[PDB]
Amino acid sequence: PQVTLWQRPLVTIKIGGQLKEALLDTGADDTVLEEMSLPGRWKPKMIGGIGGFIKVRQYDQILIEIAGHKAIGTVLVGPTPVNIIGRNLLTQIGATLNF
Amino acid sequence: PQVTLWQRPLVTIKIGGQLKEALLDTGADDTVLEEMSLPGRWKPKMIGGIGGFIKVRQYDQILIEIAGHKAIGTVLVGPTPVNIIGRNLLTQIGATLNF
Ligand SMILES: COc1ccc(S(=O)(=O)N(CC(C)C)C[C@@H](O)[C@H](Cc2ccc(OC)c(Cl)c2)NC(=O)O[C@H]2CO[C@H]3OCC[C@H]32)cc1
Repeated sequence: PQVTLWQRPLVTIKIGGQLKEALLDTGADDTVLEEMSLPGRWKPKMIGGIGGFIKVRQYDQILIEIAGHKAIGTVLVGPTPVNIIGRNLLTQIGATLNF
Repeated sequence: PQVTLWQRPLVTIKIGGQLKEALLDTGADDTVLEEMSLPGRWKPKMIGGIGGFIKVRQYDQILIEIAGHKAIGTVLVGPTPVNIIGRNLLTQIGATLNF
């Protein structure tokens, strides 16, 4: 779709068999989701945002369906204010900004 | 134009005659700029992201040119690593996210 920005660009995602809501976030390099259980092995990682840094669990090669589009890639899990879909997966679903 | 998300979607902006680089950010409600001295009244604000909150100065009705597209509205100024163009101004330049 063509997503306008008068409201937050929130979409439904499916991950680990669960439906969740996430923010399409062009300002994020990486995808970060709120605390949840995910199948594979994970590695401790750090990521930083506007307020500083947090500890996350890094899961590699995870399937996520984003508004009906499949991506398979790295998902970080930790204390984020909201689920955010970053460029690592936005690129997989062919997303661009235009104006 | 069509901005790719292979890299950070940075574009040139102009505010108060100053030329800067900023992120076109669908995940930001508001526009946040790196610390700079602006004249005029402002209002204290706190905004939150992945590391917690930071204190910013809120300036209203500020003119900002984004990749040659003029916009006017609220700008937040504080200790951010990067200049962030949020939805309050992205909507004014007719930006959409497409996939
Ligand atoms: C009320 O107005 C606002 C409120 C919050 C923000 S936010 O910057 O925290 N953020 C919100 C989001 C986390 C829910 C916008 C987001 O795009 C942010 C911008 C940024 C903030 C700080 C930055 O430098 C550390 C950068 Cl490069 C982008 N990106 C972000 O936190 O991304 C994380 C996940 O991927 C990595 O890549 C960039 C940072 C890491 C902006 C405006």
